Amino acid sequence: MENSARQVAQDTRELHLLQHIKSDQSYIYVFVFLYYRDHSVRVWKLTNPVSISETLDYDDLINNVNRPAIYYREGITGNDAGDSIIDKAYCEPVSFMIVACGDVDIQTIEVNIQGYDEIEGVGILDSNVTPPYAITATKFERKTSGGYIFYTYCGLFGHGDRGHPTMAVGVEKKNRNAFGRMHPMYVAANYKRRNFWAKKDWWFPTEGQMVEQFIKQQSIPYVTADNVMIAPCVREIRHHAHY
Amino acid sequence: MENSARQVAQDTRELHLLQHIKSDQSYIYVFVFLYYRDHSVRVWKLTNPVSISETLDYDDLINNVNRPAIYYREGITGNDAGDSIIDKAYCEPVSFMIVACGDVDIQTIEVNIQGYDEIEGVGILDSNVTPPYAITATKFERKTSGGYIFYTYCGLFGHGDRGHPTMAVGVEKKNRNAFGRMHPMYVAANYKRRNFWAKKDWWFPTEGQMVEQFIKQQSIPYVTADNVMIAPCVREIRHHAHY
Amino acid sequence: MENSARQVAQDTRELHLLQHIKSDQSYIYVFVFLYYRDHSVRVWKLTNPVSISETLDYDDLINNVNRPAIYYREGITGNDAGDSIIDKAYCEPVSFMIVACGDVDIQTIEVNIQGYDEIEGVGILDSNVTPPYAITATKFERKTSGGYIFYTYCGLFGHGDRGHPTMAVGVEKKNRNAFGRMHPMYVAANYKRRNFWAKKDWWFPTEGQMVEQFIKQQSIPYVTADNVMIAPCVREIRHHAHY
Ligand SMILES: Nc1nc2c(ncn2[C@@H]2O[C@H](COP(=O)(O)OP(=O)(O)OP(=O)(O)O)[C@@H](O)[C@H]2O)c(=O)[nH]1
Ligand SMILES: Nc1nc2c(ncn2[C@@H]2O[C@H](COP(=O)(O)OP(=O)(O)OP(=O)(O)O)[C@@H](O)[C@H]2O)c(=O)[nH]1
Ligand SMILES: Nc1nc2c(ncn2[C@@H]2O[C@H](COP(=O)(O)OP(=O)(O)OP(=O)(O)O)[C@@H](O)[C@H]2O)c(=O)[nH]1
Ligand SMILES: [Mg+2]
Ligand SMILES: [Mg+2]
Ligand SMILES: [Mg+2]
Repeated sequence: MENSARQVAQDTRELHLLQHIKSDQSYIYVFVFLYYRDHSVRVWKLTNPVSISETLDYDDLINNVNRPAIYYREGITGNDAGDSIIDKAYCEPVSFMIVACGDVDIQTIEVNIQGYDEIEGVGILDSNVTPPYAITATKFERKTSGGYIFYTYCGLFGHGDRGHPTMAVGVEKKNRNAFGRMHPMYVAANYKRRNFWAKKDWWFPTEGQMVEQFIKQQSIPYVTADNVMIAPCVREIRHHAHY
Repeated sequence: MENSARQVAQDTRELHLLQHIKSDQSYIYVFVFLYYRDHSVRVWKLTNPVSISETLDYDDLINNVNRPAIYYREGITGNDAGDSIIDKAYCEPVSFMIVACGDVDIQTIEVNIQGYDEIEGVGILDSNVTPPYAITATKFERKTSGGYIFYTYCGLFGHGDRGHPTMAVGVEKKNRNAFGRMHPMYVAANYKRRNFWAKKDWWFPTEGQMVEQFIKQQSIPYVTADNVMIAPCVREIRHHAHY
Repeated sequence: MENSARQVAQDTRELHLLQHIKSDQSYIYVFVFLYYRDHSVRVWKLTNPVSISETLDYDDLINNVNRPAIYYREGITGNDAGDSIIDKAYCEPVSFMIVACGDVDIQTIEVNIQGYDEIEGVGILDSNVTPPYAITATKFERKTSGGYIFYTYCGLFGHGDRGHPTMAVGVEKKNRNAFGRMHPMYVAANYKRRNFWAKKDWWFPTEGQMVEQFIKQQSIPYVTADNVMIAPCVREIRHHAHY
């Protein structure tokens, strides 16, 4: 029964699943999960065939389901410039998790969290494009699920400037060989796909409900707050030893 | 009178119009028309000097003139996860037409319509960047108006997953020769123009009113519901036979 | 005291500030200031490590703090197609200033202001990608503040088509040598940063308040309405004569 052609069709499907990761036919993904004090989750999907580059602005990072604005916004724009009796908005996120999956090269990831104005450092002419805390690759945890590999990074936004967050996120698809996905003979085909797809969001009342209704349904790699991995698992198939 | 310099000035204008298509000085365009049950039309202009790449998200595809939301949105996010007494929103589009015009290379077009979550296939790790139905080039109809050529593709969204649509659209400007518009000596000049222009929309109470007030006024190639071509026409001018 | 190591640490900081402009580690910026009849200012930050490309649509250019819409919008979409008793919205901007700063190559800037439909010229097939008024480089004023250089361009929107404005803005970082920032060995690293950062806006009740709470606080080069330069100043340091 193990060598039945029907089983080999199943083997084909599973070899396809693992090889599809490395193939040019798959997308890379970064999912940004935002956890609020009401226990709800806002989720952003960032995705591209070869290159993810996105800003999540303040309005993308606050809870837009359990929600004049300028009175508060002016106070997070300039020091002591507010006219609000509310010091910190309830709907600012408590914590985040970044899940990088598909064929990401984690060594190329950047997660650059700033305050409301997006300006690193003391003034715009002194801002660095890559502050040290944006070089997050080595702080991701490498998770495995069978032959699948994904990466997680989680943290707290806090009660300071980054409690009114903006975030720039970018990552490249891993290229294990030398022909660049932006080499002149390829560039125009990938440039045509620079916005496949624009950032997309959803909201869920709790993490447990999101796991059942979205994480499992879309087979998105994930780790819950209690540190349980929720991910599809494709066991490795190979006819010969691997180094 | 036919060889009067004034007539030759007119000839210059019309030769200019046809040659401007192929020139680097013109834009390419994809117009996405969305037709609603109330007979109104929402229109997106997608445009670039050399490379169009855009996502139209759900909120871009529903009727935003003849209009809590999460009760419904949750039900199109996950299976059986809704809390809405409304099964299908009235403002979801009935049908679409894609008009590709200017110097598009129709062979490079992709029109990838997904459901609300934008995720092709059974799970994110198995999604294909190019599902077969996105390779729409050969399904466009080639329309001519004098020396102008444009392409149309129309269809129905339906009452299933794509009745809650998202769409990725991309196309390149035709290059009849070998120097790429993203070749190293050109790339930075076109990259600077990657967002010339961001997607732009309008709305019109009926197709007939849109034809008079917008299609004709902007000289946009178009085909009405009764299959009438509305397009400028520049008759070909040449001093010698053409193969 | 002038050669104390503490003073040399200060010299290092100031040499760093000037050299950081030319370094790949800094961003380029275009700030778009929009001045309304109520004396308030809406401000857009456009920024990238190497290449700025942005559209500011109509809704980005009107005053969104001191604020059915289609009755008016239809009248700026098509000629005589409106159904509004209001001929011109109060919240359309009176004037603009463009500040280009950081290591911009001003020779690569374009500021292309159109009316509401974004369509240059008489029809879409005749639109030019670069109308003459978009080639604004030589109309910028070159301002200096010590070793810092920045560029300003200001003007009026008016009471015609451009009184309902849209704008495309793009500029490249100056490259004083031959290795392109989009050369094949660099392109993928900068493409990953194409949306670092998406356009970001703020609003301020008056120019004077914005100067104290934002221009000074972020050390953004600026010129007030009375023609006063507000900018950080780093005096030049060099051990030898300069041509
Ligand atoms: N968690 C919390 N902090 C509050 C509350 N009310 C006031 N605060 C204070 O506001 C402070 C904001 O400044 P920080 O000390 O930087 O707080 P933080 O970002 O959590 O701390 P760091 O880890 O040092 O960055 C917090 O430390 C709290 O002490 C509250 O209701 N909850
Ligand atoms: N057109 C229409 N369909 C309705 C209505 N109410 C319920 N439905 C049903 O809802 C169904 C949704 O599933 P499908 O069978 O996939 O409909 P569809 O997308 O138009 O059909 P396909 O062409 O096969 O994709 C439709 O087929 C209708 O039978 C209605 O008011 N109008
Ligand atoms: N400034 C101003 N103009 C008004 C007002 N009411 C009507 N208008 C007129 O509306 C006209 C709009 O057309 P234009 O002549 O092109 O005005 P403009 O854009 O300022 O002038 P140009 O510099 O020639 O482009 C203005 O010239 C005014 O004469 C008003 O309250 N204020
Ligand atoms: Mg903190
Ligand atoms: Mg259907
Ligand atoms: Mg005018």
